[PDB]
Amino acid sequence: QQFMDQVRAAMTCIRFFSHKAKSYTELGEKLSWLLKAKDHLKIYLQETSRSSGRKKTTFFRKKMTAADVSRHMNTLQLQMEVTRFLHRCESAGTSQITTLPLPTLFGNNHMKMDVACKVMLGGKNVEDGFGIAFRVLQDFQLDAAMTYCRAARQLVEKEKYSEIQQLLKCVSESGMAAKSDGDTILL
Repeated sequence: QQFMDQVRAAMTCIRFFSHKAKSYTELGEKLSWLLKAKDHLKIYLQETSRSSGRKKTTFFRKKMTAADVSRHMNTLQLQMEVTRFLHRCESAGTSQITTLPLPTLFGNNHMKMDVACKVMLGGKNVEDGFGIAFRVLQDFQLDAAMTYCRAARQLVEKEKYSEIQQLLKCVSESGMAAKSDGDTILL
């Protein structure tokens, strides 16, 4: 497709990155697909901006929005928050409770929201991963309240008594779980 309708070339990296995933220690090798997708999406958005002349939507392509590129670059890049809040913890063995498919930002509403809980709970405390949790949640535009509650429940199953206060502060501090939400959510 470089010799070329490079639509397959554009779409290849997203599926190729997840080709036979088992862990994150060797991720840093073949995880270049994120940078490649960000670069390709940026080039596509620029070219669409560069497509201000009389160019046609010939069958080698068509005409649609290139905000698809302007958000696929985000799919490539913005995930780095939760990605780090999970990977830096898992490198030292402090992050083992990861969802078996680990639903990334390409998952469903709850599946994409599942990144926020791992982001918050990756570090040694809520004060470590809460920023990445918020970045994933706003990126996801989903309910970080349910994800934070699930993470806190699994941490209670992990017996994180000291982390309960930090979890409540994160639920009612960044602006997600209401001040009165400490009843049912903490429950």
